[PDB]
Formats: sequence, structure tokens, C-alpha cells
Amino acid sequence: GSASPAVAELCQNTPETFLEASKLLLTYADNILRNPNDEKYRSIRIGNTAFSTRLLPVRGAVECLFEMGFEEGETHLIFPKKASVEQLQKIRDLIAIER
Repeated sequence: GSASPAVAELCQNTPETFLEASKLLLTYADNILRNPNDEKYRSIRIGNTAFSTRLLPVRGAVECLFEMGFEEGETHLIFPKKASVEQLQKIRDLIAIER
């Protein structure tokens, strides 16, 4: 939680919103951790229903993805092939312990 600036920001949300955003964040991280060699899990379309309605408008949500290693592009958030999976897991854990 507080050990992460983005998670600390995410914590500044009501319970239901925090749980909803954090669940999706954990799903994105877990998909990559489950299959780190599948490019499908390394791209999140900004216009995606879940992303646009549960993360984009929530304080700290997208920032957590950036701390995980995602980078923002014109239409997608991308987790580079060079991005550290250890860092991804670190932020994943910091989010999980706050649910």
C-alpha cells in the first residue's frame, strides 16, 4: 500500500471503487505473470470497456499501471518486453495487501 505512491493515491477512494479498480489491476498483472511471452497481455486498449470505466476515471488507478511498468501510447498502455517482471510483481503485491 503506502509503500507505493500510486497505491497510496489509489487508497484515496471509497471501498467499492478501490476494490473494483484493484481487482482489474491485479488481473492485468497476473495475466502477464502467468504468460510473460504472450503479447496480448502486454497491451491494454485505452478505449476498452473495463479500463475506461473502472480505471481511467479513478484516482491512482492508471498510475499503478505505470509503476508496474506500463507505458502510455496513443491508443494503448504497453508493457515493454524489457520491463521488469519483478517490478510488476512488487506493485501487484502492494495493491493486494490493501484489499
